[PDB]
Amino acid sequence: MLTPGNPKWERTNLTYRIRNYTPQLSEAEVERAIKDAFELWSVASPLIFTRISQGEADINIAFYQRDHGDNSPFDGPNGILAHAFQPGQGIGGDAHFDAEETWTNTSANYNLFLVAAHEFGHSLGLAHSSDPGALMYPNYAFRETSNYSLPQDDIDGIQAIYG
Ligand SMILES: [Ca+2]
Ligand SMILES: [Ca+2]
Ligand SMILES: [Zn+2]
Ligand SMILES: [Zn+2]
Repeated sequence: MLTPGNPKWERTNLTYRIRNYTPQLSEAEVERAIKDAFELWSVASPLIFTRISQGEADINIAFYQRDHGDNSPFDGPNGILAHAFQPGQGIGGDAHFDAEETWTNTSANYNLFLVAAHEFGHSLGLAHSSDPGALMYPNYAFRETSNYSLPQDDIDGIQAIYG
């Protein structure tokens, strides 16, 4: 499902920056979750993601609580977990995570890798899917992560935008 107006990135080598972290995972564990979330999309498209440690990146990633400057506030534990902006300059592409969640790398609610993988779909121009097996389904569901691969519906979706 592709977003109304089909916003898409014009370049396929995009940068990202992790602006801050969550105390419930090590910094390394957050960096891995994020790296692997991008790689899912990279191996199904021509997109190549490059991390930068400082300065201005295409996709900023941050953990924030409640009001955090973009007029879409987070809501405390549970409920909304994260959100992401469609491709564009500035805030476009960026992905925010609710700092008040329990973030994990386990089956326990909420696996950061899974949530980030979903948000980056939005960052790249995908909408929600109605397929309950799709990563882009609106509601979180745990799936095994140790050798995770994009569900077929999400491959279909990114290929429709980027080939
Ligand atoms: Ca951006
Ligand atoms: Ca929340
Ligand atoms: Zn936000
Ligand atoms: Zn979503």
